[PDB]
Amino acid sequence: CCNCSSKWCRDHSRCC
Repeated sequence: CCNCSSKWCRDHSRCC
């Protein structure tokens, strides 16, 4: 789950 606008997913995403 790579999200740039979403902060929630961002926490579990390195891409963003």
